[PDB]
Amino acid sequence: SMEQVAMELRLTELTRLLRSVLDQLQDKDPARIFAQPVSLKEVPDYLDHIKHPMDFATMRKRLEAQGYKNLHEFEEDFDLIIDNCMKYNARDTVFYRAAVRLRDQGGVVLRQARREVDSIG
Ligand code: NA
Repeated sequence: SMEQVAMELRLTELTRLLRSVLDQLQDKDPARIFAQPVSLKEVPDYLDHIKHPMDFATMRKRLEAQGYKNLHEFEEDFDLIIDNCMKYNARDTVFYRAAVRLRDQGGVVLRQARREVDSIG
């Protein structure tokens, strides 16, 4: 049907917008702290602490399968990246501090993405 096609075109254009958001977020992480999964071969106790690991490469895989149906879903995964880091690592560490700074800088990016998603429909 044409109605199904229109919903597909909408999902594709959301995917386009979320790609640009993901690139912008990732630019706020030049050290690439959040680029790849934590390896269970080097924080071997990681999964006893953190139930839902998340990272930018994992988000990019989901995005390329048009796997985010709305901005809220994408935001949830970004918040997992930040929140997991703030739990596992102490307040005095480079990792925790990098998560704080990414959250603050990412706030700006996400704020405008919400207005664009709402405005375009
Ligand atoms: Na902690």
